[PDB]
Amino acid sequence: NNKFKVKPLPYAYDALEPYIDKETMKLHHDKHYQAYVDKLNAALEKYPELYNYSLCELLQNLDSLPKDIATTVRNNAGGAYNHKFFFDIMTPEKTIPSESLKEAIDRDFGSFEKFKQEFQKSALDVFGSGWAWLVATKDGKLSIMTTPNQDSPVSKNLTPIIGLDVWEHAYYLKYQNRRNEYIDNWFNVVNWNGALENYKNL
Amino acid sequence: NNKFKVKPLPYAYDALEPYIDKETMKLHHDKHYQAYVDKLNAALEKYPELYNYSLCELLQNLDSLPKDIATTVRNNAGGAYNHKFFFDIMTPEKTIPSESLKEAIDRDFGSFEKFKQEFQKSALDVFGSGWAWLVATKDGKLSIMTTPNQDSPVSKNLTPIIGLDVWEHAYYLKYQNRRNEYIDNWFNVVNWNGALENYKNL
Ligand SMILES: [Fe+3]
Ligand SMILES: [Fe+3]
Repeated sequence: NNKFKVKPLPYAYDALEPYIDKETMKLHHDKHYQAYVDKLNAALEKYPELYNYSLCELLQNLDSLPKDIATTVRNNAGGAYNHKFFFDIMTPEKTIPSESLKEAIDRDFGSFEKFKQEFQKSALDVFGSGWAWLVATKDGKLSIMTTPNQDSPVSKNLTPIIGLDVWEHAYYLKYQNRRNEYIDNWFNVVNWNGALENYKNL
Repeated sequence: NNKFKVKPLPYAYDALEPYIDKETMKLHHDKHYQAYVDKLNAALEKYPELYNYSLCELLQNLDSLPKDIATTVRNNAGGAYNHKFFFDIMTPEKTIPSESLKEAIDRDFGSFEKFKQEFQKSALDVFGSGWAWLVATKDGKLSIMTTPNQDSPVSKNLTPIIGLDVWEHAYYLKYQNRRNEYIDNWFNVVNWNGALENYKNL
């Protein structure tokens, strides 16, 4: 069975309290993330060789996939990739920026505080469903960008370093309309060591 | 003061229980709808003559508004118009299709049940944030369509007859990921008399 699979949550479902509630972690991982994976697998039954593509390969070739599944793959491979990435980029452990990522942030944004203010504003300003990202070009230059729905920077040859889900399902149970509070609290759980590994993998 | 205003909810905040929870009615009307109106008013301070346009006129002329506010008006006039419409199209009173709207539904969909199945599927399939609509052309022909985010059929010269908000804020507190249950339950509160008036106003 080479079908796509849901990666088990890398920590306990209540591990990110009180910043993200356990009930939301359960729904977000066990229902939403699961649905993207199930729908993706369903769409590829017609073209089983695509089970041998990685999620990244699917996202990098949306415009050359067979026409009848291009959109469903964009949405569901997007959802699967983004959520796996998102749960991996959070942690109950205490972490801080270090090494080349720490330096790159200062280089490209001036300081960590300036980077943080820009990321928070970009996340706050996403209209509708979507994501805010810290991304790197192939040469390691950092920038902040957003994507709508489950679109991914990977599709634009940009490599995600950290990313924040601002679909309302990600924050409504605890924060309701107060997305600003969700965004601010999320920085307490960002896994900077994972972010560093993402940056090093260029 | 000719600024745009939030229309007071046309019934008690708990009037739509148990189909839509009181807490959601409060947030949806007092926070989300309010924010669209506030942001719209803010954007028009630079062009105060636009306070004399109706919301419909704004939505019908997005591509000819001054370039610097076109997008913010699309989103926020959209939000203001759509929510006023949405709260108006629900009621705690019992209503059923009648008169020309009842006949048009049978004419254009075959039966009410066929109309309902199509509407429910369209609402379920909206990906990301958006709306499902029953709309009419100027000549009274009915169809079902969806819009993303706060885009409106009005901008495409289609007249909304009923419409359902499927942004996650509209259903997450009570239904979480189970949008299907929200959609099915919503038909208990559709105001068919209001829908008839919408259809007659062509
Ligand atoms: Fe999500
Ligand atoms: Fe809404």
